Amino acid sequence: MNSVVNNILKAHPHQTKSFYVSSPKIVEDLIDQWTILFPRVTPHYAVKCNNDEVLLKTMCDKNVNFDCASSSEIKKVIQIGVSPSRIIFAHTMKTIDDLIFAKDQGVDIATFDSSFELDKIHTYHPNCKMILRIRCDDPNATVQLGNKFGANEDEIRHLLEYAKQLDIEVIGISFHVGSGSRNPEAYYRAIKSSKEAFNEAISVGHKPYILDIGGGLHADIDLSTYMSDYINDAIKDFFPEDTVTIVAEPGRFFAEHYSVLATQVIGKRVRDGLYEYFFNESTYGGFSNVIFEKSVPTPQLLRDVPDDEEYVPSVLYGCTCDGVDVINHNVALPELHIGDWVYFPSWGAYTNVLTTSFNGFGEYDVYYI
Amino acid sequence: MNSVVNNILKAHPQTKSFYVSSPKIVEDLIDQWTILFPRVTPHYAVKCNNDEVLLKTMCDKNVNFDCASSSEIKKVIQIGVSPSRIIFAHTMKTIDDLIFAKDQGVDIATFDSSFELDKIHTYHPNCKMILRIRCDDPNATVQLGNKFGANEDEIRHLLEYAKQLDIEVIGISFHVGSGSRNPEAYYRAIKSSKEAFNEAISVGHKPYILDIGGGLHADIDGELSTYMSDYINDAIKDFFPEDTVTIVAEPGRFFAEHYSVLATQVIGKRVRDGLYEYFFNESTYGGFSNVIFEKSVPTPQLLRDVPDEEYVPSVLYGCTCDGVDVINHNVALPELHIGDWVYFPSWGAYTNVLTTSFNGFGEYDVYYI
Ligand SMILES: Cc1ncc(COP(=O)(O)O)c(CNCCCCNC(=N)N)c1O
Ligand SMILES: Cc1ncc(COP(=O)(O)O)c(CNCCCCNC(=N)N)c1O
Repeated sequence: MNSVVNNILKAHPHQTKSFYVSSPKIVEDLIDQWTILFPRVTPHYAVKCNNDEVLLKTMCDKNVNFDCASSSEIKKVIQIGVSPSRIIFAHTMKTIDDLIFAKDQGVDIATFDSSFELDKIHTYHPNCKMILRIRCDDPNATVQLGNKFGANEDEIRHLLEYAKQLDIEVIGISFHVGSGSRNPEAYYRAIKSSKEAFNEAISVGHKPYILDIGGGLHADIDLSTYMSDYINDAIKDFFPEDTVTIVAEPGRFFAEHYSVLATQVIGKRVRDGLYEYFFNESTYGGFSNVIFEKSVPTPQLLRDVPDDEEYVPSVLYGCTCDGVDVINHNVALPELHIGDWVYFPSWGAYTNVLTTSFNGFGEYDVYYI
Repeated sequence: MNSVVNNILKAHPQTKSFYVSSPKIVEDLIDQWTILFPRVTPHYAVKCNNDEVLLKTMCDKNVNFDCASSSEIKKVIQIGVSPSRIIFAHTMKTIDDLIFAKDQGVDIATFDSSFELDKIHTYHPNCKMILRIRCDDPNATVQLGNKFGANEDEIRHLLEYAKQLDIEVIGISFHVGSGSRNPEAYYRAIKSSKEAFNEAISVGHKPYILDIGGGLHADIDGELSTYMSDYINDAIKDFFPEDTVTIVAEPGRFFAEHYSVLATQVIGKRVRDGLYEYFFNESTYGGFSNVIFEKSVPTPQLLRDVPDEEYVPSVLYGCTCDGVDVINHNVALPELHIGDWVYFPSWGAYTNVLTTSFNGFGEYDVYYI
């Protein structure tokens, strides 16, 4: 990667904007790994994590399906050439106009966690196949989702009965333990709770057949099987039947390693032995994960330094006016100079999708390799 | 405002959330600025709200501009504003933005580092420089001191370095922090600015500008409070009484805050054990980033008329799949229904400028009144 980025810089000597270097082949290999790690689980890629059109086309061609959060994401996927039959509208709160659009296009599998959402379905998309999302938290997940989404255990039966009353077909149960989960027991407990909800749905008179284990998984490479082995044990313990279809909604598993982000030192200040640098990127650009996921990322220098190069205490600032916009508060690095380029590895998940134009910055290029 | 917004809805039988923006309000505030600060020329901080009608209103009312980047300079230049009315008030500017500023005739900028002076000498040697010193309001909403502004112990060195490079230092600036209600902070900052001003004279510069930065609110109770302006003017009298000194400021929120209201619709609802949870077609990743970055706890105004009606405990959620995305965790309101519109007053400062398209949301309209 150090070589590739350096070659891009030499081939494009007038490069000024920060730039993503994205590799479809990385994602292809990871899709193949998913197939091996989770042989029973059909991935519905969470478009919200990274909606890069080459990434989505790569997914499409590898027979990966899609989790869309809005009508805009549905449109993106359809424009790639994917059948709307391959989309789960996996957001429990959908606008009436988005529901009408989904019905029209052929997106007819969606999630819910409220009676009012069932009312909307009844009126606007009456034959949409529904998946009840239940709350099952991983308390150690990086981004918590439980307060806002998912039915509590005590309303499961009521919601299923209400769906039955409105002639709404409930076809399965989903959960999301939280974004950025490394807790295998959380998935085990979630899958157990899902079987209990599945059994309530059957009791009410539904004929469910889908388990949706949501997202949260990292592709941790040292590729580790701690998460997958235990998830598969839970699938075996609670959903052994070949009549059940299992799906997932991974975002970061595929998107994380898709891209690196290259950025240039544009300003510098050295005070009492502390080396402060300003980059043509920011927490309002590609680095929102510093704010929302507590990321503390270390860059790779593109300039070669000797093995014995002295590291100095460094502060990596974003380019905006704001004091909150600090990429890394403290990191030991070789001394950098205005004009040096660095890159941040594994910068494809919840990075480019969260860009703003705050302060008039936020621009970037994308190179595919 | 309630009838105005209802009128827009009746006139546009409208799906997206929308800003209702009033140039008159800003024109009136400009007239008030001239009364509150008769000696201070405002350079509006474009970053706060870059709406084109707002910028044109500023232009026509003889207000100047504080631009943070080349993109922002472009926005101002393209509406016919003389480059002489722009200060490039960012202490860390890319070489290519300086090149651009030089091309456009933007010939005044701030700095707080020796490396910045190196860049100026090489790329914009005619640029007149304003030294930004660090002077904090510890009670300001958004702190800036950590990241920007020269420390007291380096002021003389920085001025001597500019002199060695044949760079003209024409003044001193500070920013106590964004969202300041501490008059003492400004008094001390202006006192410190006069000390720096005298150091500049001692070194051989001929400074003539004091730039008091931004931070101020237009706090109204239909009369604007002078709690800040009176003491700022007192400090000006004490430390910069000379008519040979030009005083400027870089206000953002003072003019932008009250420029707009943001209307948004209830798109989802869930009532659980007496708690009323609502989902809106807006989010903290759309126009409500101030909930995250400024710890805003905004209360909406209902557009539907209610009888002098029981209030219930309500939670206002944003439309994204993130658990962080909560507009207001707890607010007492009359019961709302899917389809109800509400609006949020004084929603013009750091609101529309910070929109993302995360989850495929973030779209909005703008109506001018
Ligand atoms: C329904 C659904 N499916 C799949 C995923 C996928 O989760 P992942 O960890 O990528 O596999 C998510 C992500 N939940 C909001 C995550 C916000 C993260 N916000 C942020 N600013 N980084 C989701 O809501
Ligand atoms: C040089 C300069 N001038 C004027 C202003 C104007 O400040 P105001 O309070 O609007 O008058 C600012 C705002 N400082 C970064 C503001 C980040 C706020 N961030 C956020 N997420 N809201 C600034 O940096």
